[PDB]
Amino acid sequence: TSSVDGASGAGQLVPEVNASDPLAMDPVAGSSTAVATAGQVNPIDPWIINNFVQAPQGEFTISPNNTPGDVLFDLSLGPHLNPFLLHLSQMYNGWVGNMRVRIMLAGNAFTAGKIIVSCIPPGFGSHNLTIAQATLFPHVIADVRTLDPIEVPLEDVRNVLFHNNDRNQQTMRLVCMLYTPLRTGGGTGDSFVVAGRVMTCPSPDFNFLFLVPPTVEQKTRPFTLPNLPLSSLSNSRAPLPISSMGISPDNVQSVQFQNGRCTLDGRLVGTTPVSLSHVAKIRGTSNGTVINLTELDGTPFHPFEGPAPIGFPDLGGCDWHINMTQFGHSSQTQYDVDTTPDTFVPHLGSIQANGIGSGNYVGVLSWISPPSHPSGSQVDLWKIPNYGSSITEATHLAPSVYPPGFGEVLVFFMSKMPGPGAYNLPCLLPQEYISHLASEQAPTVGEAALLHYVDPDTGRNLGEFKAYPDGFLTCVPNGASSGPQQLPINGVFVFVSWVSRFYQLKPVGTA
Amino acid sequence: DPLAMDPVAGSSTAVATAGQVNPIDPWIINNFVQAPQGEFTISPNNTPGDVLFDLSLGPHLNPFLLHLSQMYNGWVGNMRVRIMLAGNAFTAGKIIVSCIPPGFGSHNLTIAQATLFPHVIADVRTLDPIEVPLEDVRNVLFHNNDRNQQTMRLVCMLYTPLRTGGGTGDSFVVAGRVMTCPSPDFNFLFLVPPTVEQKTRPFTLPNLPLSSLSNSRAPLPISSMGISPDNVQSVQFQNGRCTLDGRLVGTTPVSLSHVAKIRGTSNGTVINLTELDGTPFHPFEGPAPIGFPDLGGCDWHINMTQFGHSSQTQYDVDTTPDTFVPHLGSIQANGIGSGNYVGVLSWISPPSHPSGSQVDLWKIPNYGSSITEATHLAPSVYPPGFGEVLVFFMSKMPGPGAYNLPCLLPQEYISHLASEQAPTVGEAALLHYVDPDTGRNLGEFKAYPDGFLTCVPNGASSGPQQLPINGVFVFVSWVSRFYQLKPVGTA
Amino acid sequence: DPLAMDPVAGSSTAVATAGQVNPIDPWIINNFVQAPQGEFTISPNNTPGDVLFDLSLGPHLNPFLLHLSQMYNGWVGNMRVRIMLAGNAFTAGKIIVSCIPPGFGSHNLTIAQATLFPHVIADVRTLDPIEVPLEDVRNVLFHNNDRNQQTMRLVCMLYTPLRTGGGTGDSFVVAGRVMTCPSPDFNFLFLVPPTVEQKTRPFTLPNLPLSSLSNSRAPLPISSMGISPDNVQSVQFQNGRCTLDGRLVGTTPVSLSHVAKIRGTSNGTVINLTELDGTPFHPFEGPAPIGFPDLGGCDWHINMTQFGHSSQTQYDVDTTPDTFVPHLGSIQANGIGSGNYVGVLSWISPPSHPSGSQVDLWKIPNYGSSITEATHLAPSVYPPGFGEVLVFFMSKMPGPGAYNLPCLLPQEYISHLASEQAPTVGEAALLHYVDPDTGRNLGEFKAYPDGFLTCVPNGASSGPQQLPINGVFVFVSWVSRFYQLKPVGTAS
Repeated sequence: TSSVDGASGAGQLVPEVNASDPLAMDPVAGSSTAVATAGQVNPIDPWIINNFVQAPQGEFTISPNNTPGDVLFDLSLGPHLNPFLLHLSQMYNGWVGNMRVRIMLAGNAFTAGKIIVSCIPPGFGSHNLTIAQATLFPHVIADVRTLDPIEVPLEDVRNVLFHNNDRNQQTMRLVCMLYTPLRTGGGTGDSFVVAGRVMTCPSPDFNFLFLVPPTVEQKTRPFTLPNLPLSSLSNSRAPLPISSMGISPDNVQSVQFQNGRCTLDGRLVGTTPVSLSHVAKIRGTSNGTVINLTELDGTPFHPFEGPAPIGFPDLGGCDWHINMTQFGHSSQTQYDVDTTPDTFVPHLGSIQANGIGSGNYVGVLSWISPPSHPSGSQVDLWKIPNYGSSITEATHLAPSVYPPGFGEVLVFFMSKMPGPGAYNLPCLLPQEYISHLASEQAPTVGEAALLHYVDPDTGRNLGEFKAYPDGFLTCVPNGASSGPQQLPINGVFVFVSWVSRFYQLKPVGTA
Repeated sequence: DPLAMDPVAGSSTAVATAGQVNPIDPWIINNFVQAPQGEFTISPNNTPGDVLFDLSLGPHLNPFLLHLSQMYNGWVGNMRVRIMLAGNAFTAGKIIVSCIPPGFGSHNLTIAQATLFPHVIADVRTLDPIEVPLEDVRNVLFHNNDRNQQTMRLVCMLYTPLRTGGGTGDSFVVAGRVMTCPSPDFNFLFLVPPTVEQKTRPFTLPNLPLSSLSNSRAPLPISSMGISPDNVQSVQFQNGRCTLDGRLVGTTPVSLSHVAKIRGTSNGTVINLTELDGTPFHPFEGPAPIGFPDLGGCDWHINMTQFGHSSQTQYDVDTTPDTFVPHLGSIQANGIGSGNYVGVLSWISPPSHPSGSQVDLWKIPNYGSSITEATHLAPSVYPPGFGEVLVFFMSKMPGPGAYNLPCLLPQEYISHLASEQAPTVGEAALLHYVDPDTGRNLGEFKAYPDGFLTCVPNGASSGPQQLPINGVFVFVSWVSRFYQLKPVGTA
Repeated sequence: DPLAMDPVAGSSTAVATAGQVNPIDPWIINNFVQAPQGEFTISPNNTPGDVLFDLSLGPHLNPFLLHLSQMYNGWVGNMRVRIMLAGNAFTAGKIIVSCIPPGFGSHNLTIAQATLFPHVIADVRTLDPIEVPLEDVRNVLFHNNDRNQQTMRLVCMLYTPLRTGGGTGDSFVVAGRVMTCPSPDFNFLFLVPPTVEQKTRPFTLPNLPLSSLSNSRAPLPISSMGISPDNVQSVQFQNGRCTLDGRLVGTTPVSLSHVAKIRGTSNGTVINLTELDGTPFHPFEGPAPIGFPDLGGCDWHINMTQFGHSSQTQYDVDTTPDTFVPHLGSIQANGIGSGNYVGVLSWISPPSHPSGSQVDLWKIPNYGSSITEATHLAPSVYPPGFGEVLVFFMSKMPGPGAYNLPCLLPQEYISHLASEQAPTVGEAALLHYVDPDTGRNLGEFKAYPDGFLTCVPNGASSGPQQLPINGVFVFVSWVSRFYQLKPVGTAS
């Protein structure tokens, strides 16, 4: 067999088979409407047809922190629901046919709660539904204690004869919300979560359509991460190696960094470059008192393309000062920069020169110090510098990030910084991750990415993290002083599944 | 929902081209016995993706078949695996068992990737045992007694985590047992004179207590077991080096009468070193003559005698200058007369030259820094795995202070491994530390094919030092990289 | 005429002992698509008996089958090969394609001995392709995804010398193409998780423009491409070397945060060097600590800073004298104080010791003359083809002069190759330099499995210096070592 439920040792404390009315819908045809006017009709391997296999959106959680109405999962019809079909869809141009979904939900006999799954046709639109409106569609209601998995079909309601791997299509969705709140009985410990699984298989009427060169179309590319250990990577706000992982203090809950910001589909945001040869570097013409900044190759910087030139340093709460060299000249100059005054305006393309002679210089940041002007303060590296407070231009800063989930905090990659104290510089992503994501622009299918921190030689799992489409990681700390600082740095992040925003993580560390 | 595999043929494909086909005792066939690693535990601290166990196909799974394999030179056929879990009606959780074909490779997997093999998903409240076939997916007509053979393997991982109700505690674990039997298409192939083919020699250890054995770097009794300090993570010794196959590395002899002994011709300024039997030593075989003392940051000074003269001369040795070149076979002669002397190590001291430093026996001495010859030193060892540490056998050395000499393997173990030349099967050998009277298990260790032991300490000060020294090491099984040792010590 | 071979059975042999048998799509079966080893050349520089191409049977001879083999771990079956040549009426010559069975061994064959196999003889003047079947002569029941095992080979040789008449211009190359399709009895074996086995990964390069990448010998942005001076025909760089399989050689790190950096403790006289994390450097694992700078013919002086201290010092290094022994982990400390420091290269000057020479950045620095320990330098490279020269990626270096620093590969290429460890199927990689917004091909280059690039320049004044730097390198084909490239640049 392939599936053994524990009904022989369950004890008749749970329901075993879901009793429900069938879906109020008609059956939809498959590939037979495509035989006439499509170019080819391509069959799939018969070993893929009848084996249910964990979907790339395969895991979900039900918690007592969920309120009724929260979306547990949300699938769209297509070849990206099956991993074998996702590999095969890179070779083809379009598809028809239905799918078969199985939902696995086998909680404890001391639990209570119910879910509802609805089918929504194309053409309805993007709306946020209640649990009352979810009953106005064809729907199933299930209990969280059921021993057998629930099977739902996903039908291909169509205005046309077939589909293409493009943006000109909208298909049928399966939305699963929480219908009644999850409650437990007995002497419960509140590490209790119902863990649910989703498996899929194609129907026998599914087919692929037209053979194409198998890497070219960008829609069918799957999301990957580079297979490199963390100690061999670098910071994305300064050219420094990664030494640790960590959390911000409790008063800091949001972050608005400008360097090192890339979405999961591969868009660079802010003043973010592609390589480390541009990180924390300035290039400019010194007039004697004012340095006019350009791009690092010499192109004129326009004030509408960003808050600063690409690669401009964004260390906020410090007195950072750089090392300037010169093409065609034999010297090395130190350049002291204070961020606070009225003469520091990088969005208008001009900064100070407090002892830099006239000429054309290129500088890189070397080390930092506590800021001398405001109060005799300390180094606060969670802050961002003051750019140009403009009136005629729209300053296009990157937005702030904050953790969305239950008890989640942001995870930072820390690097040791030279200067007169013990300074740690945080970043949201390594730079090699940014280069991999910008090169491989896979579309994000879902609200978050579940990742595992894994020791590569043994295979042991050290932690469990969530990645978000804006390009940042969150986790749940285990206690008051526990967290990801206790993990070794020779590990590799491994992509596991596409999850929702309200997915709950197991906490990392020892309390 | 059947498994996504086809039936594999058994011994019928060997009837044409093997010489004989040999049947097995019918009391062995449909009889389930426990696997050599048929024990695992699910706790509520385990996460999905944690490898629970791993098995590979072959006659090493059954002890009757492993005894019978040393009488033949080939085998074919399938096996049957049976898994048993001990749970309640008040638990929840799931496991998955996948079938992985030969030629795939060693790669870590997720549970999503685990569902892409032929597999069984099972609940922890299952009352009946779970039955899996183990089929001989192969490229040839039959197997021979080799270890280049790659067979079909089973991996079992955790699918959904363990949740219990009621009086929720952390000490509730689910225990799991693995049993195996051979299928009626299993067969042995050709009758061979037994215990002659070296490919079927089983790995064994001598059945003697640890207190009655000896150090392999000096002729001293073993006193304790211990671990190195945290500043010492890599070690490079030259005596007491032997693989599990039985090959000596470095300057290692087979007998204790050659250990920490020199023999040399003295003219008054240099002592020209030979072998102890009288044959001249040549620099191209090794870093020193076989049996030379390999104590490092130390002023080790020896006792010299000779054949035919009533004499005991004390000889002082200094390994710092360029006068000390044992790689070219000529060392200091700082006051010994002319002739031929044999010397044994007797007494060590703190070193004289750098600062009058402390005795540190974790180091290797300076041998001859040559350019023209080959510096064939035995390489370093370092602990493999996650959280494992090297284990040393420690003896007491005479001198002015409390000196503990560490050792990698005892000399009687080296002689047993050199006499019984058995091949190593896989990555490490699991060992138990047993009381010889009660048979009670005291610890759990790993032996690696380069000839050392690792363990996992329980506390910041716990480990194999808290164990008695009258125990015996006992071989259990061959394990893979997925196996985690239980921590040893009283913590 | 048919070939002198019997029909070979397919997966009928594999039914009993394989776990599954999987069919493939019938639209792939009789569809002749260009192979990934699908390009070759014939030139008057070739002699009769030269190997034009060499193929082994398996799923990697077809791009659809190469994509599909990432979901399986075995195969069995036959294939069909088709060969096209593009010649003139002026070109005289014959080629021969021979089928060689597994277990024969490596021998130097004559053309007469090449006709003693099952073979096809073709004329270069033909306008029609030629058809050859490649059978699965097996000793076993099926195969796994492992190219170490021997299958049947197709070997193409030049049978008669290529001769041209009339106005002989030596740049008339005959182009040749190879196309493949599986037979109807080809089958895959066992469904497996996709793209997990590293033995079936195809070789790619990152889709990034060249001006956005960085140098491999110093942390500097790439500004141009170039060729070496004519007196320099070989180079021996130590930073920025990676096998196309993804192996790092020399003192090459994975990321740019380690490039041209030192770390060590000074006693006032000697700086003892350690690794950049703090672990001790051992003299046997390399020539130097990983990331040590390797700029040969100059006086490079670096910027040093300190953890927990508020200063910045300039450290002047001369790589000439006896104190500069980085292989034993010691350098001089002629003007800096005691303590632990971390330094990075910032600025170079002409070398001071020999007579007042000039900067020569084609040199590598004198690592210490240690014969007791073995100095494990990376080997030298040279162009192996007909009139090829090495290609370098060049960056501007600050100092008293117009200094350009060359390297063999960009650093992001090294990171991509070290992550994606694709096996090298063949002897050289034919690449194209493509204008990304128009799609127009700009040049044609060769990449070798020890990690360097070659081109053929169009004259004494031409080369890849006339090409723009916002292009992308795209992998095109696996070619042999004697593929003749088209000259790049405009004519002199």
